[PDB]
Amino acid sequence: SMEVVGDFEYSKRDLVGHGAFAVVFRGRHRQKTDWEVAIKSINKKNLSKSQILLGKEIKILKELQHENIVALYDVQELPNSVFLVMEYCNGGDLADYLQAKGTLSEDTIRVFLHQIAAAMRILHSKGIIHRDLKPQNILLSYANRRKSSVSGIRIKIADFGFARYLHSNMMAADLCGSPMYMAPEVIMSQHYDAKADLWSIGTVIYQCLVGKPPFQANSPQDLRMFYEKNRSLMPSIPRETSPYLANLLLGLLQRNQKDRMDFEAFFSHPFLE
Amino acid sequence: SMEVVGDFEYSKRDLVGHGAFAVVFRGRHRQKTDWEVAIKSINKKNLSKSQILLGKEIKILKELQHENIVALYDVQELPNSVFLVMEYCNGGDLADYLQAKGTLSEDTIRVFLHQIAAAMRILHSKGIIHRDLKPQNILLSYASVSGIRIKIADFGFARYLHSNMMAADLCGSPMYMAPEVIMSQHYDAKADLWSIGTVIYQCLVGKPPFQANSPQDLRMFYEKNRSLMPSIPRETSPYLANLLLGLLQRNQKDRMDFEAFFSHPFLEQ
Ligand SMILES: CN1CCc2cc(Nc3ncc(C4CC4)c(NCCCNC(=O)C4CCC4)n3)ccc2C1
Ligand SMILES: CN1CCc2cc(Nc3ncc(C4CC4)c(NCCCNC(=O)C4CCC4)n3)ccc2C1
Ligand code: NA
Repeated sequence: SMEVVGDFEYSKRDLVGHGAFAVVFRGRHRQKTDWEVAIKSINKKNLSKSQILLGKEIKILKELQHENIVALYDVQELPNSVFLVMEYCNGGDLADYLQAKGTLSEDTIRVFLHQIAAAMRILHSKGIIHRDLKPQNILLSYANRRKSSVSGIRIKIADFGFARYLHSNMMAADLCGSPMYMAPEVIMSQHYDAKADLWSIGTVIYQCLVGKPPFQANSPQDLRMFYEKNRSLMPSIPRETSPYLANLLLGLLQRNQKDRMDFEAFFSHPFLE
Repeated sequence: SMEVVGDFEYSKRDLVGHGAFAVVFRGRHRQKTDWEVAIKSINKKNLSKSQILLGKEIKILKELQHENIVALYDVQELPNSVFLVMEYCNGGDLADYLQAKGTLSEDTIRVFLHQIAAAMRILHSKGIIHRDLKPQNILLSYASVSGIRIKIADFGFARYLHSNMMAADLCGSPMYMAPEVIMSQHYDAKADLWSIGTVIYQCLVGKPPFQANSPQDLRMFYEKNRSLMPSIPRETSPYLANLLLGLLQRNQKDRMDFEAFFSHPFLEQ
């Protein structure tokens, strides 16, 4: 028995991901049954009862068409739910890949990072920050399942439910009428978390190289305590790390935004050249 | 004649406010026609096509029961729309009051500000920042200053300070999130204190402390000037001057705290 979602369907057995307000299944087109898709169901009702915002995943994915970002094929709205029918990544996530491979060569890291960079370029041009990049939403796709070496891997960024537009506060002000009462830091907020994704990518590269994240703690509150109590974070970089990768990690893993590497510097960095 | 919304109704002619994706009408209960309500329609379809986020006005107003925050009586959800049926403020907004009065005495400012502070106290307890406080959404309900109750409205731009931190907790891995995302609670935490600063200033002086041609011009101004001195009349009392200077600090870190605001000697008088 299959659940039908417009022109698509899925089995409840083929769960590939979940979060607090969403589940994602492998499915397929009902007629072209070789066309595999990912079907995400978002619980709008539960979300409406929570402090966590609904977000703009549909608009953001609709606006992006890029080979390193999951495509959106269709949307079905219900009163309490919304379904997004998206590109299926047949290789799973980067966490699964690390589980199998342990740590990756620098050359593999470079190949992946080039694709991540290409995605970050389109996000940057559109003023979109993802804000939740991690191994679990950096996905692997094999266009030909026979060519399953590193060169056969295409990387695709997914799960944009936490993503935001940098210009949204300035757009709100334009629409509100008089902005003369709004706090300066609200008017100027574009310039605060603009480099959040660069830190994340830092932590992911680190984990690829070393086999754990650069900074671990018991719980989320404990890690928050750590970042708060240590204002100059030094990542522990293995001494055998190449000069350029060491340099790239040090520039990405700056606790303070203002010290962190710029996007133009990231995209130009010699590790990537 | 009348649009029906559950147990209530309104005429499209009785508009009392509007914004980018919302309109508000004066309405009434269909049986108890002397019970006036404010009925808001939010265009969710248009909103979905914009960069501007669906907020949490329903949740916030549902969860609050406080005399200085507009009550929510009902919600009617449609595919493209939602109606909120809320408390009606028969006095209009603070801007309308300033239109009649010109400027307010310090004593009147203090009476209003006590009530605004009481609203800000409950928002602060719950980790809510309104982010768009202004004379147009600080409302008056009459049943003189002693008769006047202040109510805060329009929470469509409001945010929960802890929501990023809560997302991280519900991840299980907050491990890849940027420090400034994890700790963003400490960034716009005092947005409402600035806003209240500008409102008090306008009450006292009769204009906002800082005017620009356009929103982008005001953004340019705040960017270009790293400190900002409001022009305070010399006859302003020492405590009110102090309150204004401490609220109208361009930089969050220098701005007066909530505890200092709620305990401020201007209010203790
Ligand atoms: C054990 N491994 C877990 C990850 C995974 C993902 C996939 N293929 C996949 N393809 C596409 C997508 C969606 C974005 C378009 C996808 N989504 C699940 C993984 C990414 N996380 C999320 O989407 C969040 C879960 C609530 C949103 N997953 C295939 C196998 C496996 C198995
Ligand atoms: C010139 N006029 C100014 C506005 C006004 C409001 C009211 N009484 C009133 N009572 C309650 C409410 C709140 C619960 C919905 C209300 N709302 C309009 C004023 C506040 N702005 C908004 O709510 C935004 C407009 C898009 C949301 N307005 C009465 C007369 C007048 C006179
Ligand atoms: Na309530």
